Amino acid sequence: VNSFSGYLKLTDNVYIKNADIVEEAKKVKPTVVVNAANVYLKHGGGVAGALNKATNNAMQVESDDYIATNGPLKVGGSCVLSGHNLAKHCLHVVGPNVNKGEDIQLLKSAYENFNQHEVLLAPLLSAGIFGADPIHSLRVCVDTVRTNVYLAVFDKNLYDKLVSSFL
Ligand SMILES: Nc1cc(NC(=O)NC2CC2)ccc1C(=O)N[C@@H]1c2cccc(O)c2C[C@@H]1C(=O)O
Repeated sequence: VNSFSGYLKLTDNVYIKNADIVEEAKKVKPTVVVNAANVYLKHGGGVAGALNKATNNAMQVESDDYIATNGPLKVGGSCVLSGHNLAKHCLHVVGPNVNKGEDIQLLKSAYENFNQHEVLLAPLLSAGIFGADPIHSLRVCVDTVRTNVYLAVFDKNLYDKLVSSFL
């Protein structure tokens, strides 16, 4: 038993809810919140800019030190950093950005990072300003992640379409 509330159960291990992932993180304080990161950990917009804003830019300060030491991530890759005031840890995961021409097959590799954590609060990878089809992203999530994932979908219209179209 965990503290996530109001989710619809899609499979044995995947749950979904129309929710603002920022508000959901502040309320649950999960062990892991997933960020929709880019390879430079430049948290400008979408899910990343919102999570970073909620940390009063501390996420960006930590991220800049990470990149100065380690260099950029790979598309499909991840790193674990602090969750600041939102979670114990933030798993920064880089899904492919269709608006940069990146290979959508990298979406499965991106979701594989979630399997290193028993429970996660997450957005749909590559959705939103990353340009992929969120229905496809949800399908890859369900077919790739084996650990317990609580997906937060900001847009109510999309959530209903995601729910109403799910096989
Ligand atoms: N830019 C944001 C900002 C926040 N939250 C705040 O700003 N919270 C502050 C405290 C009030 C949450 C989500 C977002 C955000 O980009 N969503 C995206 C989106 C939108 C429409 C269609 C989509 O496919 C997607 C994929 C993303 C998602 O929903 O995962």
